[PDB]
Amino acid sequence: HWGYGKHNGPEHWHKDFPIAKGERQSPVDIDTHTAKYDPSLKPLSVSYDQATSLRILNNGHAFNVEFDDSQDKAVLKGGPLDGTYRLIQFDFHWGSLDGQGSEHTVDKKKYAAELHLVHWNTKYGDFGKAVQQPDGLAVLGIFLKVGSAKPGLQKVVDVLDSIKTKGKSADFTNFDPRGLLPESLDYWTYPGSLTTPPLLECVTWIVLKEPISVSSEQVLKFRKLNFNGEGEPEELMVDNWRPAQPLKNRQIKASFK
Ligand SMILES: [Zn+2]
Repeated sequence: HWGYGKHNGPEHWHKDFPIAKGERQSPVDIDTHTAKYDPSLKPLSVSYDQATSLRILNNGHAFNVEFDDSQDKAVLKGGPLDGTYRLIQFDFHWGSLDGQGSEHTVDKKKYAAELHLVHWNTKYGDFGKAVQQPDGLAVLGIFLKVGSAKPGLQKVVDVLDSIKTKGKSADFTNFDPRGLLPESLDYWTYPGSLTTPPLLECVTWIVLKEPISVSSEQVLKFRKLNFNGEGEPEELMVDNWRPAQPLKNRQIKASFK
């Protein structure tokens, strides 16, 4: 099955998922000089006050924090979006070394990691119907750099010891994802895909310009997770990023002058 190694990683994925070589694949390099300010962008609204997390899972690729999305709670709207999109999960991608780890890049610069807050368009009723639609998802992407600690990340870091291997999961309630957001909501936006198989082309990407800082100790704990399941040879969970894909016929729009 797919992964991030030599024989099953991103260069192989097109075999089982031919959309890998599609017209609106993610991530991409954000050329900041080529991105155009768009004054028609409405203000971005991130309303996470009533977010309710359910659990955290190691899926053998990364860890997912999954939210109860049964009520109208944790909504992203505005900016490039029409209508309302509801938070269902967040996930990270990171490196073996601080010099790499992010999926999107900014003028070719790789950040130490990247966080994705995944939301579905409530016009489509649930996540599974939404991913069948070209406007079904909005992913808020946030870069992480190594420096000062992020206090609001520490609850995630501490729970990782309990989900070390593939297939392990834990309850994970009352996690507030507002504690993972930088000060500025300045962003770039473009139409793209999920960055893991099945690579579906359903996503409006909204990538924040301002990174959050996390400490070296916090990201070292991410690197202690395992790809393998319990009782197979230990392969550390690192470098679970897909590299930048061709931009094709797309334009990246900036929300800021
Ligand atoms: Zn992701």
